[PDB]
Amino acid sequence: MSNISLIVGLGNPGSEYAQTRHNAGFWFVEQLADKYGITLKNDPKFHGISGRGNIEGHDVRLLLPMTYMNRSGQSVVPFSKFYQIAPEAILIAHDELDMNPGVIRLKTGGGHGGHNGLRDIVPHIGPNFHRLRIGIGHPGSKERVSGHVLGKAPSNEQSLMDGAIDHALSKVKLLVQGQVPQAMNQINAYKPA
Amino acid sequence: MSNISLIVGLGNPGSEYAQTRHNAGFWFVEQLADKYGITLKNDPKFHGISGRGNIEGHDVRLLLPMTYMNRSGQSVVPFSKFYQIAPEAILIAHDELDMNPGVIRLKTGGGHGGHNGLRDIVPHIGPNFHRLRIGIGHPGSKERVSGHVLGKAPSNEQSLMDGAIDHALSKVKLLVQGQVPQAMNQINAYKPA
Repeated sequence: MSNISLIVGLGNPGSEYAQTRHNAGFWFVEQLADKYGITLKNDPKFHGISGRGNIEGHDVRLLLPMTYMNRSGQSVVPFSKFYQIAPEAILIAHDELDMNPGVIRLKTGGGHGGHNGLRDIVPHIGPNFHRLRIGIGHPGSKERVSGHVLGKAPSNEQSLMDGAIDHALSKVKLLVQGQVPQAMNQINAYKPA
Repeated sequence: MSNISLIVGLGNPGSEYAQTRHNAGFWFVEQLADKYGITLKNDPKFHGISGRGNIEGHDVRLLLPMTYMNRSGQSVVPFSKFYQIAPEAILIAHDELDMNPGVIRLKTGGGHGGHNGLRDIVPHIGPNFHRLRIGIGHPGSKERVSGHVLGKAPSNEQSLMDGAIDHALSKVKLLVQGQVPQAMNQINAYKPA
């Protein structure tokens, strides 16, 4: 329904990418899975790692595509189709160049904004899914973007991102209960302490 | 048999990776293809970009896996099987952490040496293929490796690597004509300084 029933985290597989900024969505979903004791298991049928369990009284599926970032729709699309999950019930967590570390926002609809993981998803399921935009900062020119997203943040910036993620994790109850406008207000108001 | 009939370049797809050190193998094979006027075309059956043509009077095939580095065997293995190309007729060009920029060597056999592209190939075709090891330098600790290989080299290091690659290109005639020990001697004698 209005309830969020699928939470997707975008990122690249493997230890070589695990601490990079482009994996912010993985960070969120890994942390959410363990907060609720939901096991993420290899799911080769859908080219990902997935799990399912109770979050705050609702049965929620969790998915990390293992396709690499730019091919994320190869996992998200057939997975959501197989389970008959509408876009309106999907939340996709991702790194956002257009927001600073420590800034986090929930958005509904719109485009990819040059994010090449979203670019692989929007064509197939349309734009009307929810996004948890986890700020990672913009390095100030197009040529610097690759090394920024495929780079590890320094610890001060990582703490800002982690705090923002911690805050959003605390609002997942609102999302899985279908209180999206309230979740948006409460997530989007976050500022680092 | 001895004559090299397949030359593979390892790397990651997409403009965000094209200038990164881990793509040194793509550099070599792209440059080789254009030197001989061999078109590299999309080859989705083998999850790669491939071409075929005349190099110094021999029919040689060129392959760039589009699987991402750590899944290179998903391209190399079925390709070599379909064309019935034995390992001893394969040259795989790749970045080498354990050699400095400007150093370049031809090696036959051995293991992956912790290179995660070769790690995906050796289990399936065995170790008895030839390797063009293109030095990229080592950043000095395991945790710094990812940012190094997924980073663009500064111009002084890029010059050194480019000169080494140019030298190897000049020796391809020996390889495709089945003079591998002579190619080895002449490639491995290259001095960047």
